[PDB]
Amino acid sequence: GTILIDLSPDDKEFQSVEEEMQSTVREHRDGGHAGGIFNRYNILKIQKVCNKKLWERYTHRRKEVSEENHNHANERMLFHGSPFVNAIIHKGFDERHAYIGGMFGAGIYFAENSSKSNQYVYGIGGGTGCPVHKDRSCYICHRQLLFCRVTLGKSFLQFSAMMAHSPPGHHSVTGRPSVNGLALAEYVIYRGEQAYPEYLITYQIMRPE
Ligand SMILES: CC(C)Oc1ccc(-c2nc3ccccc3c(=O)[nH]2)cc1
Ligand SMILES: [Zn+2]
Repeated sequence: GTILIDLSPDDKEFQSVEEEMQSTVREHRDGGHAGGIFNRYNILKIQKVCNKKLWERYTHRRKEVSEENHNHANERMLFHGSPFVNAIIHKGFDERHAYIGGMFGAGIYFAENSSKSNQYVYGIGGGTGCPVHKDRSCYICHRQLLFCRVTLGKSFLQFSAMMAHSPPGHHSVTGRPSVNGLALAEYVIYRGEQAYPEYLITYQIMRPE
């Protein structure tokens, strides 16, 4: 029951999502190995993901978390990159979309930095890059990221150089960077119902001039 609605580039909603995508690019400690070498994107399309059942699944869980946390869902908008983007938008997040080997355990991982999520669009470590050219830094092939509504609730703070259950008494984990002063936070949820894939963003990475 998913439909995708194209946003016009003239729409304020398109512009605000594009700005979050572009403004949260950073350099990565791998020199571009996983996600490619780029400072910005060419945004090709932004689509709203509409699914009544998945939205109601999300809001139901959000209310449960809010009620366990002094009426505070602690809702964020965060990026997610995955080879399973097309499954996620149709069936929702679940255990199959977890990063089993993630540093905060087997859960579903999200980033404040769009460029962090870009490292996972072709798999863990960028896999073998794009299917057409086998290039993790492909400037031709179209990539997709999700910009997701995520319920964190009470989040367990992990200081770090950067499914399972949430730590007891918590609804998520926050990976705070403790080495790279430019990195933004990363977050992990352990219930697929705590995220909704609100925007599907189609883009290319751009070769630096
Ligand atoms: C089958 C593999 C690719 O499952 C994964 C799917 C998504 C991710 C993923 N991990 C992240 C870790 C930190 C910050 C962001 C992400 C992310 O966007 N996706 C990891 C594994
Ligand atoms: Zn390619």
